[PDB]
Amino acid sequence: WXDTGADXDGXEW
Ligand SMILES: *C(=O)CCCCCCCCC
Repeated sequence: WXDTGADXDGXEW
């Protein structure tokens, strides 16, 4: 889960 980002609005999740 969340290979992008790991944040609701940060690094396109
Ligand atoms: C997020 O949806 C998945 C995070 C876990 C990925 C594990 C990959 C390796 C399995 C052997």
